[PDB]
Amino acid sequence: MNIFEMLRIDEGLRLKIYKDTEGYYTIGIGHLLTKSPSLNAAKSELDKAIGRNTNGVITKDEAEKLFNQDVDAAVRGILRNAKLKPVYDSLDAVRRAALINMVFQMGETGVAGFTNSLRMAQQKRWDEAAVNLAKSRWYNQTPNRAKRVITTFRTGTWDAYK
Ligand SMILES: [Cl-]
Ligand SMILES: [Cl-]
Ligand SMILES: [Xe]
Repeated sequence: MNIFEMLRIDEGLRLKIYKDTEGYYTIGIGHLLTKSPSLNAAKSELDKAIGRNTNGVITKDEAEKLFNQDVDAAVRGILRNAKLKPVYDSLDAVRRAALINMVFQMGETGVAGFTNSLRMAQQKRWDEAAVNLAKSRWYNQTPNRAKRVITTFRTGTWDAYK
């Protein structure tokens, strides 16, 4: 298992514009296109992202291309974030993937605000962190996903993904 396979599981793959859980126009493997309710806007963002007139439809490769770019951006966001970096660098490989997953989902910003959990994580207080993490809108809005990520963070293994 790895970060790619893990998020491919959490996000799925859709070759046509769709609305995510928040109602936002998305494509491929969780690639957000726009927060705007305009489908045309969304289609405009897609064409821009791909470099062609997609008509709101892309290939599997196209989708995996966007995915890679997105996973890369998520880690670089973490490494550039003053609050995130030190946590990340303190973690083992599996727990680092859990962190990247959250940032992919919620953005740098979103995650940099989990101050309390971030601290417990740095102290290696797995259980407490896990509990603090579940006290969030994130857990209450996508609980099965949140559970998987949290268990990963808590244990350091991929069992939630078997
Ligand atoms: Cl893009
Ligand atoms: Cl979920
Ligand atoms: Xe965290």
